[PDB]
Amino acid sequence: VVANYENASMAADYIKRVSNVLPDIGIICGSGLGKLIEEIEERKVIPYINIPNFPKTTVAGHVGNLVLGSVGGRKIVAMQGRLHMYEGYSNQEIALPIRVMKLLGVRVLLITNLAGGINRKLKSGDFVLIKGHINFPGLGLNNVLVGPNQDEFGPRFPDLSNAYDRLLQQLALKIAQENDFQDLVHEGVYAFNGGPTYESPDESNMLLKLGCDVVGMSTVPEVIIACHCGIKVLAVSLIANNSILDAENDVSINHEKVLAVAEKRADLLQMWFKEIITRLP
Amino acid sequence: VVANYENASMAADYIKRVSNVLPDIGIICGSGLGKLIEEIEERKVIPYINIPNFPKTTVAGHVGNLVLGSVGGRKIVAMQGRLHMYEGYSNQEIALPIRVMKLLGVRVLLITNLAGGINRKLKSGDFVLIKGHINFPGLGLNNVLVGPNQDEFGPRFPDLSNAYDRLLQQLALKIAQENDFQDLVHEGVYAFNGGPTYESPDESNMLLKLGCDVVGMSTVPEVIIACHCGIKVLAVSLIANNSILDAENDVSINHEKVLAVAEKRADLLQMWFKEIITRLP
Amino acid sequence: VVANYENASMAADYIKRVSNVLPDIGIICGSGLGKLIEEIEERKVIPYINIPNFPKTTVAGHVGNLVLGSVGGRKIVAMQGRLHMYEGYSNQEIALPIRVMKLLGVRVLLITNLAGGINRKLKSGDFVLIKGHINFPGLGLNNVLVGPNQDEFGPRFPDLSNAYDRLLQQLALKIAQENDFQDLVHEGVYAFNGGPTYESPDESNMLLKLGCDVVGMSTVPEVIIACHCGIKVLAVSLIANNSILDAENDVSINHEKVLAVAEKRADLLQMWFKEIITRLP
Ligand SMILES: Nc1ncc(O)cn1
Ligand SMILES: Nc1ncc(O)cn1
Ligand SMILES: Nc1ncc(O)cn1
Repeated sequence: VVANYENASMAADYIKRVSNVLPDIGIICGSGLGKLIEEIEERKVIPYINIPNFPKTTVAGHVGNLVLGSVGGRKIVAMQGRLHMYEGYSNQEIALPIRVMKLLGVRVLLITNLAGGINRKLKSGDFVLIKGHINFPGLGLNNVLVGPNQDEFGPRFPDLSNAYDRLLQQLALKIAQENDFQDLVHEGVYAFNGGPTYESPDESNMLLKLGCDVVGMSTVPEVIIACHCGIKVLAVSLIANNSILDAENDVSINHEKVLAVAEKRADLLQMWFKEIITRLP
Repeated sequence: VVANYENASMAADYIKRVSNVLPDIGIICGSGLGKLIEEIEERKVIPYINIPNFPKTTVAGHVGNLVLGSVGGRKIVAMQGRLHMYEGYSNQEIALPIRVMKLLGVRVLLITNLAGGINRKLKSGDFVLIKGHINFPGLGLNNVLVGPNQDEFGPRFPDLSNAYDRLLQQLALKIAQENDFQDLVHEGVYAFNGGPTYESPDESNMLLKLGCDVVGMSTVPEVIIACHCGIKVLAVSLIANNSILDAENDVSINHEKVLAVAEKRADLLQMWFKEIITRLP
Repeated sequence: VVANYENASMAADYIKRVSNVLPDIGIICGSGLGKLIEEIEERKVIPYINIPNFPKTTVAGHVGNLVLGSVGGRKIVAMQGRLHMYEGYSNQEIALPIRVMKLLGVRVLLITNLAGGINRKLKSGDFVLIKGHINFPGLGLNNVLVGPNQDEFGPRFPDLSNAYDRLLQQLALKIAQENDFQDLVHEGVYAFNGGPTYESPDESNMLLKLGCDVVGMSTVPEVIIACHCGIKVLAVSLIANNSILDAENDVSINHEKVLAVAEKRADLLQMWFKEIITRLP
């Protein structure tokens, strides 16, 4: 199923009939960082499997719902169970949910993820406001927009120079200062590693040479689809480890360690993004 | 349809029966740089859709013709409407037209493209004679030759050390001097970005670190297929902008700007390559 | 055919019924480096085409056998005719033979390959004990584990920090010293170039900047599948040329030159790995 105008409209039609919510904000939460989705008011949960033309996710398994409702008086839509390209999903499957958000009226997309630290000033538990990216799949002919262009949504050759909105990064830093945890907030460049293997020690050393501050396996595909169709983005990474230090000390990383850091910061991140939603222009 | 010996011979058979032209020179022109194709004498236009085994291009749309005729007394064949891998074409679809050129007797392939400037000595409107490349898709398992080797055309493991003929670069520079625009002519290394997104600001900073002089979304796949089957190549890039300066100044690039630069240089480039064809050994 | 638990068990069942050998060591030999497979005692040769669920290799052609028997008193299994991803094989086809080795009881995998030299201290004919890698396909969304995870074999997000066993590198160096050819033995980082084109001169210059010591077109996919399911690996590269020197001198490389170096070192490498097998803990 192609992520074209007709197929996305069919999905959005079903969603409208069921929810009666017209959102202008969208949110995609990282693994272990989805608690805010349980605080949505007057909410409506829609499993992907019931939405026309939505991708099939049974092979991967686990939760997959679209959740609509109110937060801080604002109308939002959330992806509960996000799609990763290391699972084998195609460009079309990743893009369609984002283009459905567009047809529903979304103008701002907030994203969180877990990532490894490359910059030496980064430690486990820090936050990184993403200001740019290095898209290794894109350079290597696996860009999320490879294929026919869907002209109704955006141009053939999009410019990514302003994909990470400056004002939204400023508003997020301001809230960190009002609550006195700005010491945890950095900015940096995000490198996209297709995955699913964690970056090797020598791959981490390479990324340091190339000016990368963090590395992860998500986010960039959704950012490009949102920028293509004119949606503003804020993306924040939670640092689970510093891969450069681990390589120098012969220390390992694993998913169990990643999720422990997520649990330690989940509540502060929930509080942080709830206020962001409330304060959005 | 595979780009094998049998399928390419079928296409070349049709072309011979229709044109009566046996060319030894081939040309692939960049976007907005195809005016010379309208100056071909005693010409014959063949739309791709009528040639057996030629790839289907209706989804992408726009012009797609093979044009044969005479220029400067030399017999040539031109691709009017070239195939880009960011459209979703397979390795086999990109390769077959080049291997048809081979069976028709082509020994020299001239190529032009539009690209972004990485080297700080490059400005909008300059020309770059390509002397080598960095093939990011090739490193990442999307090389144009991934698949079974077609032994009739070339070896399993080709050497690209002489893919960009030295003498042809010299002849092109000589003509620039005779007409006194050598101040516009550089040489440099071409980085292949799969696309279709323009290189991001931080991707441009990375390419500077790696020794790249220009970046574009084409050319390298055709060069590799031509080098595989023993065809000499000259490739020239037209610089539409300097991506490093744009990143430092927070300036954008877009297709509308690219085509404006193409229009400003199209006539000088036509004059330039017409003489090259006439002067080829 | 997916490289899942059920399909791999079917293949291993056939192999058990035919050989009566239960190996705990596996070996994959590089091109021109397979002579040791002719020295296997009480051996049993099984062509891939007869083993259920094994990948089809007729298009590529050439030898493809699984060989079981005894070496130095140890029980081994060998892949005679290895699969390269530049031929067009899928992730599933590359992985299944390795996961069959696992179900047969393999705990150690020994691998040899031919590669180009990037580090300036490397010359034609040297050996390189691989201690890490840079996986360009993996960064670019062509990792061998892209797809659904086969939970019975390993985790979703494996850590590659210890994929190249330290003790095995030490044992291999020790044997080189006992026979007084340690002057040929280096250690270094292996860059994975998808291929099948040899690295271009400017790609070699890039890899030097990035800290790569050697470059080749194999090994990394098998290493990742073995590390995923808990198999220890030793990997050794034979250097056929120094790509940096060749680029500075405008010298070419080709397969004929590669195989000549392989012939010159094949007997010493056979002797070397026979003792390694005998001395494994
Ligand atoms: N901690 C971590 N490291 C790498 C990565 O891709 C995700 N998370
Ligand atoms: N001006 C420009 N920049 C990048 C590119 O790939 C093409 N053209
Ligand atoms: N000699 C050589 N060089 C490169 C390569 O990929 C294999 N062998």
